Amino acid sequence: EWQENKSWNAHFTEHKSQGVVVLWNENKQQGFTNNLKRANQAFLPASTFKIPNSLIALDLGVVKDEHQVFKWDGQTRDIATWNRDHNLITAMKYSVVPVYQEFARQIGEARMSKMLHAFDYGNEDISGNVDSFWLDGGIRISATEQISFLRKLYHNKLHVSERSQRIVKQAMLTEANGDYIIRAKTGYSTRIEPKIGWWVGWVELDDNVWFFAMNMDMPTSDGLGLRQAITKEVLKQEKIIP
Ligand SMILES: [Cl-]
Repeated sequence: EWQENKSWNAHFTEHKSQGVVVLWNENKQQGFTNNLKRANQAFLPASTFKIPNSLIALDLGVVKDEHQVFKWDGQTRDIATWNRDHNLITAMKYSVVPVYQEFARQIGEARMSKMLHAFDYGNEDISGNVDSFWLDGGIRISATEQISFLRKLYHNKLHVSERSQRIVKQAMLTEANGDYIIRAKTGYSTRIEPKIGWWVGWVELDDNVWFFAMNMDMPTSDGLGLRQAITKEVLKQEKIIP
């Protein structure tokens, strides 16, 4: 069952933007969103694709573990935190595109396509360049499709080893305190209109888990902090977090 709550539109409207938040209560098996249509509109996954990419790289042995170091290639890029060595944890934290481009090239078209079908991930279409299709290729995923994928991950039900899923969920760790844990991944899609920001993941509570997936219009990078801030207002409004 699903329920539309357009009162959340205020959180986007008060920040002069537009988007969708989708929540899923795992205990009650109920979904909630401000916009049923946009919740099912498919966009480029951009850096949210680092979740499945990590899973596949780990399960194929492209990545040995979360400690394996991927040395900087010496090419100075505009993101200072990309110009350094990374492991899976930091590559996810700083959303280091060049590291994941190399994963995909070593994964290869054939195995990447097969794995995304096995994950039932979005439209399962890797059309484009193998090292950038999630940035400007044909792959698409909706907010509700992110939920389904993330729920499988939470329950270790994806068609990779338990270890690979446990490692990726560790790398997704974003925030933890006495009240909740957030494991999540941001996304920023600019190469194809409309330009959007993503935030997908879940909130772990003592006795429940709330999966979430949001995207929002992102004409400039100035409003990137709104991906998390808007999501948290909805969570606070719904008394999921203090
Ligand atoms: Cl952990």
